Amino acid sequence: SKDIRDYSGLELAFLGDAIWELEIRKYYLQFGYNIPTLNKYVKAKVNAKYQSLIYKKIINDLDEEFKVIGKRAKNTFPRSCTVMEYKEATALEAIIGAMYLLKKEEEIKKIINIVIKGE
Amino acid sequence: DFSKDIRDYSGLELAFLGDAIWELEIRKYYLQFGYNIPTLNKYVKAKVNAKYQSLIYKKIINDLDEEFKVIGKRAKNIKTFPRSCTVMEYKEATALEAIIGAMYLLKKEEEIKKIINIVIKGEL
Ligand SMILES: [Mg+2]
Ligand SMILES: [Mg+2]
Repeated sequence: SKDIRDYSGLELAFLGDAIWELEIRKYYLQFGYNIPTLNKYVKAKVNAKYQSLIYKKIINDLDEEFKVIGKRAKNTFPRSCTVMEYKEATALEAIIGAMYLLKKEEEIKKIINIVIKGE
Repeated sequence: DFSKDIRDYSGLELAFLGDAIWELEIRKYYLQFGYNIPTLNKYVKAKVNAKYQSLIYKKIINDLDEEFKVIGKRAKNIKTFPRSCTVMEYKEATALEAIIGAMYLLKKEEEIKKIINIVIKGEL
């Protein structure tokens, strides 16, 4: 059940996407925003275009193992973003998914905190 | 820090959080078999829809602590005719995601695992 042992890029991203959504939802679900606004704020941080900047914002610092995960992760034209952004976005979800599995659930809080200190 | 589940939390807010919590757990369990995306997604959607969560709710509701039974109930009682299910099922689907959402906020993540265990136990 090791990291890259049985988990592929997409499989890691699949898990990371769900993790990311949960965190973004937990954070905005505390300001008493109404359903319509609550969705707008979350949707602005759950999209790939934004997910990309979060990556380019931490990739150069994350642990080696995670740097490799993201790397291969950047390998059907995207609807609302650059092919380059959709890949990094996957790289981000793939990395998150990995940290979670490795119980390294602290490098995540450090990535989430960077998302909150911006909006 | 947040507030109490009743301090200022609507059943719709919990169900919102609960929904994300439910997906995560479901993808986790299925992401360990080695299925391919199409297949993986197929198994996930199967236990992530309103009809299924509804079976869950109706199978646990009577055994949940008082505090949860309340949340579940107020959450049930939409002016939005559901598509794949009925009004009652959709409501119980929200009530279920409301309870799951609540347990989490109350650090009762161990109570969530017990419900998730009845999701895959009835799957094998
Ligand atoms: Mg995603
Ligand atoms: Mg749902």
